[PDB]
Amino acid sequence: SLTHRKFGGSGGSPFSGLSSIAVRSGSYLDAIIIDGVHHGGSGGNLSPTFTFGSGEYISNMTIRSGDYIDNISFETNMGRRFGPYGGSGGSANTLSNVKVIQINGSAGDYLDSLDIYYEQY
Amino acid sequence: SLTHRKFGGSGGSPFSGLSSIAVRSGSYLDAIIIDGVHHGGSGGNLSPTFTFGSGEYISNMTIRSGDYIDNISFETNMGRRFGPYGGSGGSANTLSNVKVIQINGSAGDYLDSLDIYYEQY
Ligand SMILES: OC[C@H]1O[C@H](O)[C@@H](O)[C@@H](O)[C@@H]1O
Ligand SMILES: OC[C@H]1O[C@H](O)[C@@H](O)[C@@H](O)[C@@H]1O
Ligand SMILES: OC[C@H]1O[C@H](O)[C@@H](O)[C@@H](O)[C@@H]1O
Ligand SMILES: OC[C@H]1O[C@H](O)[C@@H](O)[C@@H](O)[C@@H]1O
Ligand SMILES: OC[C@H]1O[C@H](O)[C@@H](O)[C@@H](O)[C@@H]1O
Ligand SMILES: OC[C@H]1O[C@H](O)[C@@H](O)[C@@H](O)[C@@H]1O
Repeated sequence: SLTHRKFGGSGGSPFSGLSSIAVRSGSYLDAIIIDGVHHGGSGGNLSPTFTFGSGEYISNMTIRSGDYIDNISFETNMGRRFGPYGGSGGSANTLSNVKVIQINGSAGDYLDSLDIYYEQY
Repeated sequence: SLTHRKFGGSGGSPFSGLSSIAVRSGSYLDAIIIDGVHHGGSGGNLSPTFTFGSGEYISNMTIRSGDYIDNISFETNMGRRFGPYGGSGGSANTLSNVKVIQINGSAGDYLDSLDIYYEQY
C-alpha cells in the first residue's frame, strides 16, 4: 500500500530526494541518469542534465514505450521542458496535473522500464 | 492521490532513484545526504555512505524525532544495515515490512523532518 509519513518538527525548508535527470538516447532511451547515477547502456548520446530548482517538480510527462522506453519528455510546474529525447516507436502515454515524487525502473543495455511514483491532482 | 505507474517491458535489472544515503550526525541529524545532495547544516560528523544495490530497498527503519530528527537506522531487504546515527533524544517510531521509495524532508541548520514515501506490506 503506497503511503507516506512525516517525522520530526515544523522547521526548515523543504527538499526532495530527486534532484536531476539526464538520459542517453538514440532510437530508444539507452539510459536514464538520476541524480548523476547511470542506469542502462552506453549507446545513444547523452542529453544535458535537467536539475530541479527549489520547489520544482515534474507536472506533466509523456513516455513512449513498448518493450523498452522509446522516448521521454516532461514539463515542470515552472514551465521548463525536458526532451523529447529518444525515438518514435512504441506508443505514447501521458501523465497530467501530477507531482512526480520518484523514478525507479529496470535497465540493461537500454532502459527497459520506468516506475513513476507520483501524486495525481 | 499517491500512485505508481509502470511503463515499458519486462527486461533489465531493477534500479531505484534513491541510490545513496549518508548523514551528518551528532546529538541530532545535522544533515541527510541523498544521492550526494546535502540537506542540512555542517555540524556533527559525516557518516559513511550507504549505496543501494540492484533490487535493494529499505525494509525497516527506525527514526527518533522531536523538534528535529534525532536518529536514524535502517535495514534492507538484503540484510544490510545503516546506522544507528544520532542521539537518544526524541521518541522512536519504526516502519516495519516496507519498501521505501523516496526520502524528502525539510532542513535548516539541522534535519527538521523527513517525509518518507513507501509501500507498506
Ligand atoms: O537508442 C538505441 C540506439 O539507437 C540508435 O541505433 C543509436 O543511437 C544507438 O547508439 C542507440 O544505442
Ligand atoms: O519499446 C521498444 C519497442 O518495443 C516493441 O517492439 C514495440 O512496442 C515497438 O513499437 C517499440 O518501439
Ligand atoms: O535493456 C535491454 C536489454 O539489455 C540486455 O540484453 C539485458 O539486460 C536484457 O534483460 C535487457 O532487456
Ligand atoms: O547533532 C547536533 C549537534 O550535536 C552536538 O552538539 C555536536 O555533535 C554538534 O556538532 C552537532 O551540530
Ligand atoms: O528532536 C530534538 C529534540 O526536540 C525536543 O527538544 C525534544 O523532543 C528532545 O527529546 C529532542 O531531542
Ligand atoms: O534546522 C533547524 C533550524 O535551522 C534554522 O534556524 C531554520 O532553517 C529553522 O527553520 C530550522 O528549524
